[PDB]
Amino acid sequence: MEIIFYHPTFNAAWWVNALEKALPHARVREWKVGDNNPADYALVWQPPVEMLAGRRLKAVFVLGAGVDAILSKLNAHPEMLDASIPLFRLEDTGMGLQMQEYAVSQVLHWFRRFDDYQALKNQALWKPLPEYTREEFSVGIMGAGVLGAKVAESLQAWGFPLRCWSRSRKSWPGVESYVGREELRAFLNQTRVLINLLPNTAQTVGIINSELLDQLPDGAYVLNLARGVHVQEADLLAALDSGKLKGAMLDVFSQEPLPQESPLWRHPRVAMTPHIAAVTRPAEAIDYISRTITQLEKGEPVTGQVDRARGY
Amino acid sequence: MEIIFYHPTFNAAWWVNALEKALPHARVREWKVGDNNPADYALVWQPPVEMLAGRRLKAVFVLGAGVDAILSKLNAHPEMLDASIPLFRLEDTGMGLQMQEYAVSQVLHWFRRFDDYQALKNQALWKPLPEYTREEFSVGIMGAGVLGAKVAESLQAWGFPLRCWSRSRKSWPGVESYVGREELRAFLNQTRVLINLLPNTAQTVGIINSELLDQLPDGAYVLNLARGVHVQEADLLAALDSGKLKGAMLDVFSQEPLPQESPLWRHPRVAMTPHIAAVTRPAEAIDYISRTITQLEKGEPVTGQVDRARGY
Ligand SMILES: NC(=O)C1=CN([C@@H]2O[C@H](COP(=O)(O)OP(=O)(O)OC[C@H]3O[C@@H](n4cnc5c(N)ncnc54)[C@H](OP(=O)(O)O)[C@@H]3O)[C@@H](O)[C@H]2O)C=CC1
Ligand SMILES: NC(=O)C1=CN([C@@H]2O[C@H](COP(=O)(O)OP(=O)(O)OC[C@H]3O[C@@H](n4cnc5c(N)ncnc54)[C@H](OP(=O)(O)O)[C@@H]3O)[C@@H](O)[C@H]2O)C=CC1
Ligand SMILES: C[N+](C)(CCO)CCCS(=O)(=O)O
Ligand SMILES: [Cl-]
Ligand SMILES: [Cl-]
Ligand SMILES: [Cl-]
Ligand SMILES: [Cl-]
Repeated sequence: MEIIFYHPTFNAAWWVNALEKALPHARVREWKVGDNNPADYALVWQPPVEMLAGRRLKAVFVLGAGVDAILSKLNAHPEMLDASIPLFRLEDTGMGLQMQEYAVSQVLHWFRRFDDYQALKNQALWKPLPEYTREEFSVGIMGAGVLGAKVAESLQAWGFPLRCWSRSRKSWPGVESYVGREELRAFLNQTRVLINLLPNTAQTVGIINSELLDQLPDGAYVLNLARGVHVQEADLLAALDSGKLKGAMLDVFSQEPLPQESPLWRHPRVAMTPHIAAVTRPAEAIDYISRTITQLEKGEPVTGQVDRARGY
Repeated sequence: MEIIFYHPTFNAAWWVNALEKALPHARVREWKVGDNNPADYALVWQPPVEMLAGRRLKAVFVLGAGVDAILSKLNAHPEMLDASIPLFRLEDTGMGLQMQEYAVSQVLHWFRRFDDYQALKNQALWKPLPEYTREEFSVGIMGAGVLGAKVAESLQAWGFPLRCWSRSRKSWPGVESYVGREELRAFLNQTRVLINLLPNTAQTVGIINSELLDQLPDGAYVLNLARGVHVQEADLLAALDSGKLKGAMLDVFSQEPLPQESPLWRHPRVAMTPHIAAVTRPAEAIDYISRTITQLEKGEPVTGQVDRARGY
């Protein structure tokens, strides 16, 4: 079997060896312009259109959790991937734990008011502050998927009330599930820390704007771990300077890297990480990919399929 | 039984009431200057020497985990607490959870390099940084006690290699136990994050000095949650500037409130909070104090006693 691989930042050599080692029957190769020789599978991330264009592939594996990049290309260039070719993505593969680290650290940080204590420090002002109660510090997670579930589970253990928002009702003990645009307002109602783990789709783009930010309590927080398009950077800045939002932390942005122009860099109550929240562990990825290929060759059940109708 | 109470900031009326209702046969009163009447028990926190000096009591209950306020004064004023008067403190009473909150948030903060990332945000600079591995990010807890154990519990759960330092051997899961000054250098050797939860005694005053810091590995971190006297502040700053230490977070200091002319305030790699890490939960304190008093009256054994021979 032939396998092509493309990724603009990963070490192709490592993945080439790793996959061949996992699939002894296979011939894996790094793809690059001019490579129009046959292939059965493709492992990708930010692939050029000429790569998949008109190719007969049994499956395409996206090397991350998000598939918006490739789905937006497939929409502006429908000749890239034929609708018969199943698409896969990485579910967890170590990103679960990394999201739990980030979320638990930062939800605790705001709850203990370390953000204020750093403010007060920079002025050189010793000033104790009243504790927040747990009942007033609810955690709302938009996107209750593979990653949202891992996060909500790490926070539940700490006694914070938890709620989640998704398109389908979830029945997790110790968590309250809000569903669809009808319940979005309710979900935002008593949510203190807004955590975003939504996939970027035509249906979620820009969902965090002035309209959404008004439905949150004053002194609320925003932890954006999904994609930059989800938030209106000018509307975020305005909700902080007004007092609707106590603080925020962002790992993704409108444009990456973020240009120095951006006022986010200069605002003091905005923490920023350069799109590094969760990355796949290559060995766990190799395990999932090789197993799914084994199972696809045998016509047996598989996981991680992208439903292109829903768009994620 | 007559009980006297004193606390500088808590609401005396509330405690008097709670205690009389936890102990129906007690006549409880707030102590104030001029009160020379007899008492059987005293509940105190940072009490003036005149309150206990000379008194015949069945017991003194210190309203916190640390007893140095009292003890530190005994050399010069043995009169304050006749050697025959048993002294008690507050073991956990909800402080365990608060320490865990603090420690998990910040250890995770430094591990995910959230400190570099804010420095980077402050230089309008987009720079992903290398990930630290769990194996190089050992956590060392000096003072393996009521609170230190709680913190070890919460951190070993994240898979950080853990170690503790105390005067007796501890047997905890996922924790390496180090004991006495003979094993201190070994304890410090590969400790990346040093968390201090020691009690203030003559043996520990000044423990975190230039020489202890040299025994740490390079790029280490200091989390001081115990007493301000435990750290030689000037040596801390030297270690931070020479690179030995990457960062520090402090809740306690030489003088509290800390003078505005102290350079800790401006060192960008020194987070600080105004002695707010953990406080007792009144109902839990009342529960303990009342039950202990009842047991003492029946000639029954009790817990929470300060070993005046060891000094904590
Ligand atoms: N470093 C970083 O910043 C990283 C970011 N990510 C981001 O995390 C996202 C989440 O990944 P993962 O948890 O694996 O994905 P999942 O697909 O398993 O979860 C997505 C969740 O979003 C919900 N959802 C999708 N659209 C809507 C909508 N229109 N309204 C309400 N809910 C919606 C889904 O609902 P339902 O359950 O009902 O179908 C689902 O619960 C990725 O798509 C990616 O953008 C991922 C990894 C790293
Ligand atoms: N808000 C704040 O910043 C607060 C700070 N604290 C501080 O936390 C401290 C600890 O509280 P808690 O855990 O209840 O106290 P414990 O007395 O239960 O723990 C102290 C630990 O230190 C060890 N120890 C004492 N002396 C030495 C020494 N010379 N060498 C090595 N180890 C030593 C003891 O060893 P061993 O087990 O062998 O006896 C014990 O494990 C308090 O004294 C207080 O100062 C407490 C509450 C709040
Ligand atoms: C000098 N006194 C009155 C100061 C009390 O702080 C000692 C009182 C003796 S007793 O009543 O406690 O047995
Ligand atoms: Cl790689
Ligand atoms: Cl992703
Ligand atoms: Cl009170
Ligand atoms: Cl204390």
